[PDB]
Amino acid sequence: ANATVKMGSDSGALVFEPSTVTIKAGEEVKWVNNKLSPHNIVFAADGVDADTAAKLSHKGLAFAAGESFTSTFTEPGTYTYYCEPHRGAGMVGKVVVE
Repeated sequence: ANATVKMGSDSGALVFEPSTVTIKAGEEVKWVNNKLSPHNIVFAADGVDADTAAKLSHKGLAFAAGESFTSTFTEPGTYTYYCEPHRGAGMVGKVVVE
């Protein structure tokens, strides 16, 4: 049920809080920009859902504290996402929607 997440943990670590979450089919995740900017949110397209309507873009960007992008999904299963410029540093995660 209706989630939110903060990109850039309160400790200044390049991770989104929560970096793993559980909502059910049709609920959302309304993530915001909070630390060691910039930040990004791109999903992997794990099944048949339009991750391309639940992610920023492999070029979208959150550079100022408080910026945001929102995502809403309904294909029962779990889908992966990450931050392009921080992928290799650990700014990667997995959402669940059922």
